Amino acid sequence: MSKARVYTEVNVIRPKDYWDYESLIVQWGEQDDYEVVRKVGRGKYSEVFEGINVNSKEKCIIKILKPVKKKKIRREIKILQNLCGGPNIVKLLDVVRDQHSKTPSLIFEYVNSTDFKVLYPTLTDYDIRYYIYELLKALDFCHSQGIMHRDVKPHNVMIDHELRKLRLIDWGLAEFYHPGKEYNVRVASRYFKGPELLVDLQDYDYSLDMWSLGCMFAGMIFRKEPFFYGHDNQDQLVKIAKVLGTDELNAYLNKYQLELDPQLEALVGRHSRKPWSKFINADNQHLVSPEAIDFLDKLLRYDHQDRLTAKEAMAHAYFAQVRAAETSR
Ligand SMILES: [Cl-]
Ligand SMILES: [Cl-]
Repeated sequence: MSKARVYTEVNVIRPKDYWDYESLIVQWGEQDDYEVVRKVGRGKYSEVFEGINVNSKEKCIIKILKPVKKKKIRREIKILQNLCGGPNIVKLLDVVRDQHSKTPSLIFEYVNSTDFKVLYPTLTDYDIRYYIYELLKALDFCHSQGIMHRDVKPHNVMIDHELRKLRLIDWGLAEFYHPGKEYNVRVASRYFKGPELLVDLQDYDYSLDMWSLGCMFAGMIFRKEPFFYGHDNQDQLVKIAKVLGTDELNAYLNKYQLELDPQLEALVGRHSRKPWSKFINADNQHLVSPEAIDFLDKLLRYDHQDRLTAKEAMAHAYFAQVRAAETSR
């Protein structure tokens, strides 16, 4: 079976209580301590509000969970607790539930974000480098803690642009990496699904997040959102194969002893690899450098084992100036 290149044994060496989220005994706080103020966003599994702690008067984020199995809620809480206070990770403060409806809410430290549909079209070259580097800090940290996010996308990256603060949010799809485990492939969101999810390679690992990051990065530097625009999970692989080419897909399927369903094989067809330079135009040229292309190229590989790790990405020349600005302090 496939195994992670890095952080392979993190959860083998940690005690069972670290990763056994199903056994979690949730310590419920006071539902009355937090009041909603205004709605911030919506999702398939929750609605997110700006709130206030009525005692301290501090602002918070209140995430009200739609009905889901207890095991899934315990998974998100356990992971949030295990990552609490890590770099650029959203910070869980409290867990409460309504005593009549039993609906649970997760309480987070407040983040004053700007929606990516407004922010990304105004991001400069340096800000793309800065924010992707900040996101890589979050991914290297959570991966080092034995956790895959499995839903990296612009909506789950809250950026406070005036403070230049970034938080990786919504850990409701995240899982613990266990070497040798076959995971559910119905994770992430369509446009950011790695080829492993689309070809039924279940023994995937942290590198799934690095594919999703590459999709985000491509969307930013080419001003093409989303970059891989599929209309369903099968079409999503078609859109990928029309860019990366089918030769390396076929090699990938052979290496892992996979074959496409005949219905999917007909859709994928045969395609040459398209050079990244084909996506440059006058409107986005100021964001595309040789270094940006090389970095993107090393993220978007069919073979998850060939993708940069978060640490390798941070070391790429594309971030040279960001690292220097950070080193100076
Ligand atoms: Cl799952
Ligand atoms: Cl990594």
